[PDB]
Amino acid sequence: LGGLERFCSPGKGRGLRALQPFQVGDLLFSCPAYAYVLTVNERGNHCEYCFTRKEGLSKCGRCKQAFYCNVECQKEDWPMHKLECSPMVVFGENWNPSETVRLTARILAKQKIHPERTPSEKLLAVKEFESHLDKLDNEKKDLIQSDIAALHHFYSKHLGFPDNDSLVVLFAQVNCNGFTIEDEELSHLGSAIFPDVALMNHSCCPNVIVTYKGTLAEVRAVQEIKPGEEVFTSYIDLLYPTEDRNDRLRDSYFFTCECQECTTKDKDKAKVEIRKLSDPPKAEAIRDMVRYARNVIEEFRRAKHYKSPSELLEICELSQEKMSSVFEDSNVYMLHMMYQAMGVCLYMQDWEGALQYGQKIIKPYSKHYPLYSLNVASMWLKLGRLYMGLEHKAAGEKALKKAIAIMEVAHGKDHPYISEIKQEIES
Ligand SMILES: C[S@@+](CC[C@H](N)C(=O)[O-])C[C@H]1O[C@@H](n2cnc3c(N)ncnc32)[C@H](O)[C@@H]1O
Ligand SMILES: [Zn+2]
Ligand SMILES: [Zn+2]
Ligand SMILES: [Zn+2]
Repeated sequence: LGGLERFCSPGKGRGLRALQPFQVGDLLFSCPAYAYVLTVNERGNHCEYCFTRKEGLSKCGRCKQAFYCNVECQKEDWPMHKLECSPMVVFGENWNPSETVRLTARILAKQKIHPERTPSEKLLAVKEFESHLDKLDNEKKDLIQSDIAALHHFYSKHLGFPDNDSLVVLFAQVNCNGFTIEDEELSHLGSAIFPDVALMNHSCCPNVIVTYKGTLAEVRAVQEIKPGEEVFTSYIDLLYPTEDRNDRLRDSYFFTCECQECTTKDKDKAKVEIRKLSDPPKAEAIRDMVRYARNVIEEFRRAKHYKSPSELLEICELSQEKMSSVFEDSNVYMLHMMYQAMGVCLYMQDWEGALQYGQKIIKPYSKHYPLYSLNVASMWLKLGRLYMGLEHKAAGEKALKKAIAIMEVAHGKDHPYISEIKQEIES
């Protein structure tokens, strides 16, 4: 990592700082996955090995639950895939390790195959990851123990297990340092370890964005970075108010952020936009609605697992209409529910409903999110793809170009996603 260095960032543990200028769109560095796993729901849609999306992926003939571009990808994936190939046959319907277990199994396999420092650990090694072991409550430890039991239960034929203490440290490290890989529409693809990328601290006004080229992580400047400046990503969805962001940061990462966004709260008021109405909603009425909104968000998070698509849409409508007594359409809590509703429409292949939702989401998104934001870019892309399918060519092309302009900065001009999107314009 030539023009960067590891340092002690006061109050933030270890960090990464620049030793040379980076301009907007510059590639700071890339980092090959140390370990990674394609999410179960994407099997048969993306190659397990390289994450390429393709119809007609070649199926593993033993387990019938792993798919590849070709024999090369299948062969290359085998050292990792063998941890699950036979167990999936043996266990059948009962094979259900969490994705965290699946990834941690591959970390252990990699440590056996390649004990020495890898090219993904030039500045920070997996073994050096922060765990926050001393901060875990009974709830978190109970979860880690359940994962350790699943790891032993499902992987015992192919993996050597370290002792319980070591596995607790490892799973905690995975929690603190683990990445999720998303596609160009920000759909969940899988989980990965990128040790050098894990070195970067958080800010709610980040100067870099991490994107993915298959299983390769790339890090590009979204603000000008000068020598001596610390390099920050955002660990979280930047849509939400300062309190909401920090509750998540404390809960998952055990810190409170003190960036300019969290210090000033300059953007909080517009995020929680209140209807004028001439006779304004009172302070405690506004307090109560924010509390209810944050509760329905959680209520919905778990509601997905049971309820039907029509049922989920119903509760989006109901909460939307309840909040609209006080909240503007641009209100972040209203945006959240609208965004969930859009996802339900897309699954239902109700393209027109999806589109009507996207159109009400996009302008507020552009306001609340930073200048270059993958959340904004992916919304433009979904919009453009929806317009194109409805044969709204002009509107489609416009929205796709909006996506490209952001993506050229975050993903690089030469990124395969940009070529693909340009081909959707030429077709
Ligand atoms: C992915 S690690 C980042 C590298 C880490 N600081 C280290 O020394 O290994 C995530 C952890 O870094 C720390 N951290 C990251 N950003 C921070 C910030 N802005 N303020 C305080 N601590 C931060 C927290 O302890 C968090 O759990
Ligand atoms: Zn492949
Ligand atoms: Zn198999
Ligand atoms: Zn912040």
